Amino acid sequence: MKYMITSKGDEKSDLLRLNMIAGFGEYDMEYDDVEPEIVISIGGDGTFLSAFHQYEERLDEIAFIGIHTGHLGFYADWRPAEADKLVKLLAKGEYQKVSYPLLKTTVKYEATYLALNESTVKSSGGPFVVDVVINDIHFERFRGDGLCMSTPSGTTAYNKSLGGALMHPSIEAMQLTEMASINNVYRTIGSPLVFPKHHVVSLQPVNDKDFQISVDELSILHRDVQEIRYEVSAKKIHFARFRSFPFWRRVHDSFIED
Amino acid sequence: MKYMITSKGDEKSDLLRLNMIAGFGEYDMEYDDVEPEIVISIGGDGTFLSAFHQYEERLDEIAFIGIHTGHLGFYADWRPAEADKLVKLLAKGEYQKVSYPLLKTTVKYEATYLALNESTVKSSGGPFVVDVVINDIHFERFRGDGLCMSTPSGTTAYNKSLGGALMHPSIEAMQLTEMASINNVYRTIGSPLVFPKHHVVSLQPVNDKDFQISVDELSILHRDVQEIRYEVSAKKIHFARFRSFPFWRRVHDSFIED
Amino acid sequence: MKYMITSKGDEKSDLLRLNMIAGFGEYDMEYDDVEPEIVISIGGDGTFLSAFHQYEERLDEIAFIGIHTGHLGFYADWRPAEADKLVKLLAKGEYQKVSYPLLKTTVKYEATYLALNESTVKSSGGPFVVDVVINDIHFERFRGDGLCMSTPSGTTAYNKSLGGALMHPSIEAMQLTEMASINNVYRTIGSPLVFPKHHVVSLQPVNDKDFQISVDELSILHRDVQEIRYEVSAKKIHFARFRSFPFWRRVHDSFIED
Amino acid sequence: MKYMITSKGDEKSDLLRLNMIAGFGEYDMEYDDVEPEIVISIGGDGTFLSAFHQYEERLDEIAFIGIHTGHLGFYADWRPAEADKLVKLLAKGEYQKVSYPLLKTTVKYEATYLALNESTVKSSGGPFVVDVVINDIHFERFRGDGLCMSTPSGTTAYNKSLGGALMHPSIEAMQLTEMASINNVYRTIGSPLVFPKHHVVSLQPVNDKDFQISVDELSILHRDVQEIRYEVSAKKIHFARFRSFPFWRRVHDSFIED
Ligand SMILES: NC[C@H]1O[C@@H](n2c(Br)nc3c(N)ncnc32)[C@H](O)[C@@H]1O
Ligand SMILES: NC[C@H]1O[C@@H](n2c(Br)nc3c(N)ncnc32)[C@H](O)[C@@H]1O
Ligand SMILES: NC[C@H]1O[C@@H](n2c(Br)nc3c(N)ncnc32)[C@H](O)[C@@H]1O
Ligand SMILES: NC[C@H]1O[C@@H](n2c(Br)nc3c(N)ncnc32)[C@H](O)[C@@H]1O
Ligand SMILES: NC[C@H]1O[C@@H](n2c(Br)nc3c(N)ncnc32)[C@H](O)[C@@H]1O
Ligand SMILES: NC[C@H]1O[C@@H](n2c(Br)nc3c(N)ncnc32)[C@H](O)[C@@H]1O
Ligand SMILES: NC[C@H]1O[C@@H](n2c(Br)nc3c(N)ncnc32)[C@H](O)[C@@H]1O
Ligand SMILES: NC[C@H]1O[C@@H](n2c(Br)nc3c(N)ncnc32)[C@H](O)[C@@H]1O
Repeated sequence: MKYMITSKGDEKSDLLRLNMIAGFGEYDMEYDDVEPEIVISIGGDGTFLSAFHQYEERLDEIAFIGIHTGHLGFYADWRPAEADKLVKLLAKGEYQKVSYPLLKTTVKYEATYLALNESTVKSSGGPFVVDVVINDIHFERFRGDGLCMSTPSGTTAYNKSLGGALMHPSIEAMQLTEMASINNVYRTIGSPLVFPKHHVVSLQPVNDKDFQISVDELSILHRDVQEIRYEVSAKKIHFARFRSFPFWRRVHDSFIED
Repeated sequence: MKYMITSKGDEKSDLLRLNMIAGFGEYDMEYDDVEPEIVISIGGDGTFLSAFHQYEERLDEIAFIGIHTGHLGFYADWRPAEADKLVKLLAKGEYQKVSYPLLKTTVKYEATYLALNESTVKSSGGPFVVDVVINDIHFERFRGDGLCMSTPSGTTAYNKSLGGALMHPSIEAMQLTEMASINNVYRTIGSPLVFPKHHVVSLQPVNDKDFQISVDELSILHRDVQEIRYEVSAKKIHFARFRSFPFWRRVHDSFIED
Repeated sequence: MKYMITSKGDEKSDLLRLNMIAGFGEYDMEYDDVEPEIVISIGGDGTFLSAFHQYEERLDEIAFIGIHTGHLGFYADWRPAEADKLVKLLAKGEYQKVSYPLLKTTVKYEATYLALNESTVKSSGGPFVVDVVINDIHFERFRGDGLCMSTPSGTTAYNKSLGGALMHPSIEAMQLTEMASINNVYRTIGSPLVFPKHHVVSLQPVNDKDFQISVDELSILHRDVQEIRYEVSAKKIHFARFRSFPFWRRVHDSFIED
Repeated sequence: MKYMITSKGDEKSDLLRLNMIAGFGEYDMEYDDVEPEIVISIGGDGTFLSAFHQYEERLDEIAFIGIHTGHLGFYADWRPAEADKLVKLLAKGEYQKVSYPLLKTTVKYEATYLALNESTVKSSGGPFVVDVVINDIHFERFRGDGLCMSTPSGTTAYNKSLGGALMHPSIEAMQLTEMASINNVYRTIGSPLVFPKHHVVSLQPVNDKDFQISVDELSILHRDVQEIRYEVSAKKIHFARFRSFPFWRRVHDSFIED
């Protein structure tokens, strides 16, 4: 199986990388960063994010592995010490796969993006106001700092800081949270909302048509936007699992105590 | 088809009830409150709740209808004005059915209950402290006023007042929220948590073994409790649908504007 | 100066107590638990609370000292290791005093109480509903689990768990927070409210006239209540200060890191 | 007494303005927008804000009046219908004055600003990280979207949307709230904080030294910032009062029902 490895860039990560590669040379494993079947990232959740988006157009042909050379991550959940064993197990190709849901974002003026964590919307400076439309029915007029639509695995990220709920990744859904909404004229739901597959959430400008849109780490000022559409993606990300590391165990280690 | 009708008890509801019954006598429809196939409640969401628990041991053999003689409800979503048309449409038995997930609560000292909205736990006076265990792994030690586990349709109820998220009822899940947790010694997740089918959440006493437990409207002081177990029920509640009244439309009418 | 000492009841605290007493016998200091001028409590914030209420009718004639034989407290902010030095410094009577504001609670059917932390209101089971009246003007009708009125120093307690703000004790004020308020029929402010001296907040029953009222640690089911009145007390609690332990330093050590 | 009048710019406000001026010509009242003693703004709270900052260097020599030609404001609390009576009462100079506290913001690289509502800090894009220092003691390291320091009267504004408490303007204080703080590495207080006069809160860069700073409506990207200092201003804003419109009455009308 073809494979490739990305590194955070620091000494510890490049060294760990050149080692796994070496240990990989001891097996039938060709290195290939154009058409890999295995993508290993070494660093943190951020390093994993970039690895995802580098190959987001081949998701169905790749199994991702994430190693953390620092504190435990939610995607980088394997310690460096377990590196040599990752190499061997990946060699047999016996491993099982696990898939997490993704979020499709559409922008019309038409652009499409895939989010592993979330996509957010804010104003280009000045007041942020958008009509919120769910499955073609007007739901509310939002006034505040912005909004956030998150994947299940992305709930432990930005979503969490916004009062969103943590959702188990086996649930195919997306969750919308509010940023500093004004409530008085305007009236928002306040609560976070969790949508199932096929539900389409759409945002529409009331005055300003320029928004700062983000998809995971990349953030662009889109001009003359007419509509932003959110829906659970048909596509999924595929991880290779070699042992049991329960999502809630990962939540606990991360937020309660490790 | 056998049927029965419950009423909030006020004049408007008893009159509406005796009318539907009359209009039902114009069809092949036997009234039966022991083995009904159709259960109509007239009043509010509360009147619907009681109707549910009166027949909770026959859920798979009943289709529920809820009429609101006051403000729109989430289960009582049909206006009195549409009564006569309900009667006719129910007569043909052509109607489609829609199912919402329920919550199974287990209490060991062993008692089992079904919740349409939620189940909560509080102390019998004095400090409330419980160990929270998810799928057999200890997740956190909770200290505060109590906890709340909610069904999808129950998210617009108590859950909502506790910062929980609103979840679409087509998602088979349960959501746990915190009540006034202390954070300093103790450390809780803070965020609400959304669990999929088959996940088992368990609460265990640390000192006091007496808790005030609630399942929907009924609330009992259970003594010498050893464990409380929450999991998505295998059983579902079945509604008869005669037209499109989207859950989010029901959320909007209820909280934003009607 | 006459003095007395209370102890949490455990070995460590009784031993520390009998020591300070001994060291006190080395000075002109008569032990007196009826008319003391110095009240030392040994244990935690709870032990301090009880010491306060034991002598709440002599506040202006007493200076309180709080020692923590466990984790740092907000009132028990002196370590056992500093005991012997407390004894000496208290002997000279040179020490300066520091006063924190208190909360006056009034109950009419007429009873008055003093709170060092807060006073809360909940229903005697069944739904809790009260009209909230500020300075004689109706402000809102509250529906939920209950309400909480807190002193400045009490803000780091229950108040904090309810989303209240932490207020510096030199500010003469009281803060009201909500418990799980329903928002839809009913409409509450949501935000916590901070009132200055002389503002009178009053709660009035809408149906049920029985409430579970708490003042700090003591909690009584009051029957046939007609009104509950909150206002900043004219009376203050007096601490003896021997060195600088800034409130915010105490907040930091307690919640961020010690 | 010299006076001047500002208008939102719409027809209704300019007409109301030219009228009051006319009615003012019927008295001994010279119009002067350079050295006025009375400043009347006509529009909304925003129109009042601009009027404040236009003359912020003469606060002690001016009494402000705010008229709302739309929905009730917190500073624009007089209806157009009461215009002619404002004119007469202001003519006698008998009116009483009322003062609200302000917030002093200091920026070092040194710039000083006055806020009627609040001052906020955010990153110039990229992650926002600042050390929070209270009265020279390090309190916490903040990681998130930003922070907000609010005056008492400003609590009903941005502060409110951030979970801050509403504070009565007679209390000389400032309140700090968090924007989407991450909690896991980093650890923040979470709670809002209310500081008394003389307390100095300081923010300091950890990496990036560029921040988007706002003072009320104006928002500037400051570069190479070394410190931002917040403290209750010595200066106060002075309103002319002609009758009783209680702050809490203004809170109620605005958020509960008018
Ligand atoms: N593991 C904690 C660190 O990883 C970043 N992070 C990313 Br990128 N995605 C997530 C994520 N999905 N959950 C938690 N943290 C995440 C998060 O911003 C923090 O810096
Ligand atoms: N920049 C990489 C990641 O940072 C996460 N994030 C952002 Br952006 N802002 C916040 C934030 N304020 N709190 C927690 N996580 C955040 C967000 O999940 C994104 O994928
Ligand atoms: N329709 C609003 C009214 O119905 C009660 N209620 C019940 Br009972 N269940 C729900 C529910 N699931 N969602 C919203 N409100 C509910 C809720 O407590 C309120 O009194
Ligand atoms: N008593 C009937 C219903 O009341 C709902 N409920 C309760 Br109990 N307390 C609250 C509450 N505090 N806020 C909102 N809903 C609530 C809860 O959903 C329950 O099913
Ligand atoms: N010091 C933390 C411990 O002391 C209790 N406590 C009391 Br009693 N009063 C306060 C208080 N005012 N602030 C913080 N904790 C308090 C609080 O409930 C916790 O058990
Ligand atoms: N029982 C002694 C003290 O406990 C505090 N308290 C209570 Br009661 N409930 C909570 C709570 N749920 N969270 C934090 N503090 C609390 C409250 O401040 C009281 O003075
Ligand atoms: N009266 C409500 C309107 O006035 C704006 N506003 C301003 Br500007 N300052 C305040 C303020 N201090 N309180 C409430 N709203 C305010 C607030 O942003 C909203 O647009
Ligand atoms: N722009 C004029 C006023 O708007 C207020 N404000 C801002 Br900026 N953002 C928000 C916001 N997100 N919610 C409520 N008020 C806000 C803030 O109080 C400021 O003085």
